[PDB]
Amino acid sequence: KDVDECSLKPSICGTAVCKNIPGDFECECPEGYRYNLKSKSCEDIDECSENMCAQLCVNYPGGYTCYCDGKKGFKLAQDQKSCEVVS
Ligand SMILES: [Ca+2]
Ligand SMILES: [Ca+2]
Repeated sequence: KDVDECSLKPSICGTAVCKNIPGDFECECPEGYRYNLKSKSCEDIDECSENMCAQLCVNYPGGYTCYCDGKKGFKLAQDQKSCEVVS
């Protein structure tokens, strides 16, 4: 390893069973679920909190989703990551 694994961010995976890297990580938590040592509980991750979605990030338990219909006010393409407008 290198440095800062499950303590790189305010709350990664409560250093439970996570495999962190210079700029990423893994965990025993479902999917890429995030864990907390404060609560010592397992909870879905914030895949969008990082930098994956566009304007809107409906991050569901496990697999996030990136729509938009916000500032511009449109819709979410068929990619489920990028957003596009529609009339
Ligand atoms: Ca690291
Ligand atoms: Ca999630």
